[PDB]
Formats: sequence, C-alpha cells, structure tokens
Amino acid sequence: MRQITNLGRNIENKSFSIIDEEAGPHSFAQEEWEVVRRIIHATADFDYKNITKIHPQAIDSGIQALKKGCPIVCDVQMILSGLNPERLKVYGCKTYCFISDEDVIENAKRKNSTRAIESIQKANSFNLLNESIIVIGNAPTALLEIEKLIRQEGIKPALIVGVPVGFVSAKESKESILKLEYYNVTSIPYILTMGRKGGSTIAVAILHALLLLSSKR
Amino acid sequence: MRQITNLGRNIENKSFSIIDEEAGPHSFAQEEWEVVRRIIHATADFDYKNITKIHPQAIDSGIQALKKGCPIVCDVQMILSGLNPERLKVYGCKTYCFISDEDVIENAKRKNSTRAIESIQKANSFNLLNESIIVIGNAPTALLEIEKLIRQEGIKPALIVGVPVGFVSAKESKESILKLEYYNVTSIPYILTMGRKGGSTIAVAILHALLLLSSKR
Ligand SMILES: [Cl-]
Ligand SMILES: [Cl-]
Ligand SMILES: [Cl-]
Ligand SMILES: [Cl-]
Ligand SMILES: [Cl-]
Ligand SMILES: [Cl-]
Ligand SMILES: [Cl-]
Ligand SMILES: [Cl-]
Repeated sequence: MRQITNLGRNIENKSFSIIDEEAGPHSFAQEEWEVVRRIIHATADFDYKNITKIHPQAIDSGIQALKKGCPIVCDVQMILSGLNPERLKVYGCKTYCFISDEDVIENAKRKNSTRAIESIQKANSFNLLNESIIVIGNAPTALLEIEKLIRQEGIKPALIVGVPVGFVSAKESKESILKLEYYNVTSIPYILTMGRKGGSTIAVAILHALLLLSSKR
Repeated sequence: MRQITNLGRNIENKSFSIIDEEAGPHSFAQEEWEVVRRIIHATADFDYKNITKIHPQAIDSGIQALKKGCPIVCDVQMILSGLNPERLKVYGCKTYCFISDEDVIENAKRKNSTRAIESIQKANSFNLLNESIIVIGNAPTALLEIEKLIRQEGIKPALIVGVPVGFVSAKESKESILKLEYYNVTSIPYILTMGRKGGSTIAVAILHALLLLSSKR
C-alpha cells in the first residue's frame, strides 16, 4: 500500500488543501484534478496547472491497464525507483528500463542515436509497448520514437505519460503526440505537460496519483 | 564515468547554451553558475536562478569532501538511484539512505514523527553526519532535524544540500539554516533553494554538477 507516518499523511493532506485553495478555479474533472494537483505537490510549481493535458480516456484506459497487471516501461531509472513495489504487486505489473542495458548502449553509439531511443526500440522488439503504460519523463527522443512507432508500426500502448524535460526537442516531442490525436479518430490516451517542463518526479507524481485513483475502486 | 551517447551530449550543450542566453546576467561565480544552471536544466525552470543560494564554502568544501570519499546521506532513495556509482567509486564515497529501514520505520511510528527524521537520527548514531555531504531533497523535517543537531549537538557536515520541496515546512526548514549561518561566525556550508520549491531531481543535479566540478581539478 504505502509506508508513511500519520504525521506525514497529515502534512500531505495539509499540502493538498493549500494547493487546492491557492490554484483557484480550474477546468479539470475530480479524477483528473487529483493528478494535476499531485504534480503541483511534487514540484511546488503551479505552472503544471496550465501545461498539463489529459486525454479524455487517459484515466480509465490507464487504471484499467494497471489492474490487468500491465507492464510499465520507463526511460530513466529514477522513475522506477519511485514506485512502491508493494503497491504494484497487487496488480502484478512488470517494470522496465533498458536505458543502461549493455546492448542498448552498444546500438546507440553505433547508430549515433541516443540510449533512450534505443531502449524504446528494445521494449518494442519484445512487444512491451503493447497495451502498457509508457512513462517518458526525461528523454524527448524517447517520446518521439513512440510518436514514430505509432505511425510506422501500429504500437498501441494503454497510456503514454509524456512529461520529458528539455530545451531542444522536449516541446516538440509532446506537440507531436497531439498531432497524432488530430489525425486519428481513436488515438492513444495520454497525460503530458506541454513545453519544456517535466521530469522523473513529475512522472512518478502522475503514476502515484493514477494508482491511488485505481486503489479507490 | 558518464554513459551518454555522443548525440545526447550535443543535446545537453545546446541546452546549456540556451539556458545561458535566456537566463541573462546573473550574480553567480563561474563555478557556482554551473550548479545553478544544472538545476534550471533538470527542471526547465528559471526561478532557481533566484531562489538558489550557495554558501561561500559550499563548492570548495563539498568537492573536498567528495575527494576524500566522504559519506553521502540522502533523505530519499530517489536520489541515490540517480547518481552514477561508477563516478563515486573513484573517490570511494559510500551512499546512505535509511528512510526505508525497519527500525527507522518503527521508531517513527512510535515517536509520532516521520520516517525522515528518524533516518536522520539513525544516520547520526553512526557518525555519518560529520564531514559528510547531507543531501535532503523531499522531507523538510529531515533538514529541520539536521538544523536541530547543529544546535543541540555539534554535528558538522561538510556540505548541506537542502532542497526539500514542500508546502508546510519547506520554506522554514531552509530558512533555519540561514539563521544558523547568521548566529554562527563559522557555519556549515550549504546549497539550498529558498522558498518551497525543490526535489530530489534538483538534489541530483546539484550533486552531479559538484562531481563534475571535482573532475576538473
Ligand atoms: Cl484549468
Ligand atoms: Cl532526448
Ligand atoms: Cl531536449
Ligand atoms: Cl529527469
Ligand atoms: Cl542572479
Ligand atoms: Cl517532512
Ligand atoms: Cl512541508
Ligand atoms: Cl522529490
């Protein structure tokens, strides 16, 4: 479930209350607001109240795949190191991150690409991008490879959590997921933070919020 | 060292230059600016250009500690699982984080405190707080206990990287360090992000930046 003192639980509920009060009126649904607020909570940055975008199917589609014990593929290790394994076992979700794998780094140097792009391709070769939750919280090149695989092959992940932070392709990487949404009738559900802002913590924030939402039947 | 494709590097340098051009004129020293920059990088948030405070001895003191394979205590796992062990082994630094421990979790429930405070205490009961680098990145209560120990007892860490993000005591925890600096002729060097903004991501960014500096001398 989760290990946190009753005090910590009080400090947290005390924060969410302040965050709600401060943010002011917003345009999210109850279920959605919880994810947005959770990001604000993880960063003390209120911009995620505006830059955060939640595909209409994002919550259901994601919580559903979570219960099926679907896999969770992250681009950077930190994201994994932030999830309570105990909470994940309940559903039986397997996690992945080939960013530091031997072959990935070998192909990346050879192909003159990035590790993130190559680990996304590795997860793809094992059919891991299928009906799963892909969390990109650091490498835009990763989120772009997904953009590509979606058009090229049909990869149909359960949910894309594209919140990479960057100054070069971060902005675009997220905009492109929105372009896929425009052209397709039934597009891949997503939760992304538009612009350059994002990061492992933002992603973890989202996962925890989603899990807690699932927990609440 | 650093496993990062030649491509990924050019992406970072392009990022750093963007950060520099955008930031504008600042009041930091060359070496110090690096640390600040690294934070803005990891977050795409330029507020850290104003909220970041670096003690006069924070850089020299912290690097010197690393060189001597000094311990590195963290308040949360997220931070350890974000530092390249390969680089620390060079100086032979040992990484610690008792926030997950059994006794720590226990003592916390009984004392009606937080796992964070109790883990700072356990770390205390090992002489791991002297000439060490204390990296607090999520629990203000951890930084507050550290402050208390600088007062009650004479613990003398080599560097306090106090960047806990929070809403209830974040602002205060960091301020209490500035107080000690005021009342003490010779205080413990710090690198903190004023206000209530912060996070393990910022912590790691600061550490990496430090390590890199260390690697250029
Ligand atoms: Cl809104
Ligand atoms: Cl990237
Ligand atoms: Cl980028
Ligand atoms: Cl990150
Ligand atoms: Cl300045
Ligand atoms: Cl705390
Ligand atoms: Cl707090
Ligand atoms: Cl954090």
